[PDB]
Amino acid sequence: MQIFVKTLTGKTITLEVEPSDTIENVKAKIQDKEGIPPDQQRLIFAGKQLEDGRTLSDYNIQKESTLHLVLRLRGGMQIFVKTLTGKTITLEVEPSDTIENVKAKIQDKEGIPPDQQRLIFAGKQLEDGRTLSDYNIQKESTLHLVLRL
Amino acid sequence: MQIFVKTLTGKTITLEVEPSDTIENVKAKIQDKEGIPPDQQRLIFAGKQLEDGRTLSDYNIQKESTLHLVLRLRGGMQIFVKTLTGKTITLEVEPSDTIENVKAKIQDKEGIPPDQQRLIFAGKQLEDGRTLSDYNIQKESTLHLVLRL
Repeated sequence: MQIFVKTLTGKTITLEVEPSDTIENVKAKIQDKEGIPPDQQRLIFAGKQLEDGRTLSDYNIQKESTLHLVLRLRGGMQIFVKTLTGKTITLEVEPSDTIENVKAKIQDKEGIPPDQQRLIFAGKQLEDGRTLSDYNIQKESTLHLVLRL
Repeated sequence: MQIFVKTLTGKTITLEVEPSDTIENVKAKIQDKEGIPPDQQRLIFAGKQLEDGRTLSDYNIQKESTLHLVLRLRGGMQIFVKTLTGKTITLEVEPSDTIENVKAKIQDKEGIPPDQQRLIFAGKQLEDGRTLSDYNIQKESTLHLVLRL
C-alpha cells in the first residue's frame, strides 16, 4: 500500500509499505530516500507519536494515509539508552533532567510504562528523583534499559 | 541585512530584516512565505528557543546568521516566567520537569545562574526537587522569578 509522510512545511515522502512493516522500517525508508537519520525522526499519526516496535496495522495506518514527520534538533547534550536487544535510543536531555523525566521520554518513544522500566548506570539501578548530573551521566553516556521481571 | 531560517530537511528561507525586528515579526514572515502558523514555530539560535518579545539584536543575530526552524514541537506545554520588570520568559516544559530544571532553562535563555534564582507560584517559594505537576503547574501557568545577589 501507498502512504505519505509529510513534514510541517509540506515536504512529502511517498512510501511503498506493507501493513506488517514496523515504524522502525518506515524510518529506515525515510533515511534511504531523504537522508534523514532515524534518530532525528518523529512520526505522528492521529496525534500520537508512533513507537518503533509497532506495525502500521497496529496504528490503523492504511492506503493513502498521511503521517506527520517532526524532526528533532541536536543542540547540546545527548545520551544513549541501550537495550540488550542491541537497540540504541538517542535522547536529547539536560544535566538537570531527572531519571523520572527520562523514563517519561522512553514511554513516549517506545511505549514502556515508567514503572516497568529499569535504567542501569555505573552498576546501579537508577532512582527516579535524581538528576543525570547527580549520577554523573555525561554527554553521550549510555544507560542500560531492561524490564522489570 | 538578511537572515536565513532553516528546517531540518535542509530547506532554507532567506528573510529581509532590521536588527530591531522582533522574533514575532520573523515568525509572521515565515508564515507569509511558508504558511506555518506562528504558534507551531520554534526558532532556535545559540542553543536557545527565541522569545517572541525580543529583537534580533537582543540575541546577537547578525547579517546572514541562520536560525533553526523546529516545527510544532508536539510534546508538552508552555509556561511563562515573569521577571521583576514584568518581562516574560516563555519556557517549553513537561509535567515531570523539576523546578531545578526550570532554573537551568532560565540560565540557558537568560544567563542567570540557578543559585541566584527563586521561583514563586501561587504565593509559595518552589522547592528545587519537586515537579511541575507536584506544584499543580499546568499549561500557560505564570511563575514569578525573584533574584538574589
